Amino acid sequence: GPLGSESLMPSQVVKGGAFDGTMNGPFGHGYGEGAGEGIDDVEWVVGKDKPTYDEIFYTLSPVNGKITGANAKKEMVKSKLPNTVLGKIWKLADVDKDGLLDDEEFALANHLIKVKLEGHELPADLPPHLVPPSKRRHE
Ligand SMILES: [Ca+2]
Repeated sequence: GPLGSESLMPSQVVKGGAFDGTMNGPFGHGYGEGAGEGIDDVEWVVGKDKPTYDEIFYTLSPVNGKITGANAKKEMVKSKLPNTVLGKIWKLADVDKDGLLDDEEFALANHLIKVKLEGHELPADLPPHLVPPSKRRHE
């Protein structure tokens, strides 16, 4: 034991003038966690970058308020991808899978394009905080 040999504590701490009487046996720990409930805040990150995708939208020349998927495919093709990433970008951006993309569907299309550009591919998941207004629905 501690007689005939000095029993040193694993961490040698010096409590100068502090006679410590830690009552052992109770165990617990809880900090003030910031609880975020469903406050009425519905704003997908595209509402603030749509102007970019929408300007390119009219820049590629849309028809009847949406781009023919042809030009949308051009856009995501020049985004420098194989048909693998490209195909799943299309099917992850176009919720209806029309063969076209409206101003918001380009918004998503190009948004996921810059998401893959972040250095990570798309996970084939479509979150309710990234679904264009027309498709605000979890089914
Ligand atoms: Ca669509």
